[PDB]
Amino acid sequence: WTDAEGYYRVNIGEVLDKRYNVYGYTGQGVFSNVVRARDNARANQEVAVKIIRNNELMQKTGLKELEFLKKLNDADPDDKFHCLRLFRHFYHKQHLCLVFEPLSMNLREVLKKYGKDVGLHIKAVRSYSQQLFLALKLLKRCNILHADIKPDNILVNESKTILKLCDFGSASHVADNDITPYLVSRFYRAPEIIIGKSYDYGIDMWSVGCTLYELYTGKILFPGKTNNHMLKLAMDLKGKMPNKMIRKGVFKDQHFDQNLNFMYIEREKVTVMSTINPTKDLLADLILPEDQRKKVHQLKDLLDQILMLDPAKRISINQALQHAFIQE
Ligand SMILES: Nc1ncnc2c1ncn2[C@@H]1O[C@H](COP(=O)(O)OP(=O)(O)O)[C@@H](O)[C@H]1O
Repeated sequence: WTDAEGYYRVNIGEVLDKRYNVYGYTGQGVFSNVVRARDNARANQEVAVKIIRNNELMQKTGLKELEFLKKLNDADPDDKFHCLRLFRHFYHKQHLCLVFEPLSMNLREVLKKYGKDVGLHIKAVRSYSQQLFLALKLLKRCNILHADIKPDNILVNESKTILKLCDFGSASHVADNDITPYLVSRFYRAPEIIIGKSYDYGIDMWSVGCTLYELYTGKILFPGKTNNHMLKLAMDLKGKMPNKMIRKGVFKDQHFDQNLNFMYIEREKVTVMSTINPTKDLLADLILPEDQRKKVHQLKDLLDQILMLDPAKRISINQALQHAFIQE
């Protein structure tokens, strides 16, 4: 019934918890099997069942995902802060099963349907940003850090008008804040994580900014191969990291020398850079009608405030929701 890795495999037509009739597959995994089911106890209504991987460490993250989703759902009774709705939970053949609201597809899937480097319409990006900032508001209202905000973890409804922040498997409490430079998916990873500086809700704000650029351009903002390449790409837009920020970090020596100069790795190869000049043109890469062009400039102004290297100088959730791009 259970694989060596810890996967359940699943059978089409199988009834889970004597009510959930599995008909669809969606995708398995990675780290859990998400199946499409019909709840026979609730007039054959559509539901998504996340079957958590077995082993030891995966079940620990599953219960952690269960408690965090329960906290966010209770804090938002009217469902206005765009977070995934957990219906209930059950156990099936050793695996923990999470019953979720039915959603059409993730933002990575919609982007592929839009085309190669096409991106979503500015009106859709505007609506999506507001909902993403509302998700950050609830995340900050509670003491939770998503720590994996990317198009793959943002699900959309059938009409694609409403989005939901999903996958709380890598989520953590603010008081915990573990010293690790591999926190958050590499491309959406904040500079304070890499340097080893104290991090908070700002990492989720940075990730949102990375997604917003990708939502409009259809391209990854910083497609860095390593943690050192991620810093170089981040500095190619904002210039060299401030001296006060580098000193606060833990992994300073891995990227910066004693003279506070960046060491770019390109067979090892190390090139020392004294001052990094802002070469990346955010406006040129983002861009035709004047009503749409004005909205693009507003997105550019919002992105410059989100992409601030120092998290203390980063735009707040309230100011991002009140921004000219959202308010029109
Ligand atoms: N509530 C849902 N409704 C419909 N599909 C979902 C839902 N939740 C997740 N999925 C699908 O399953 C995919 C992976 O789910 P996820 O939470 O990331 O599992 P894991 O953390 O093991 O990778 C999502 O990208 C989405 O396609």
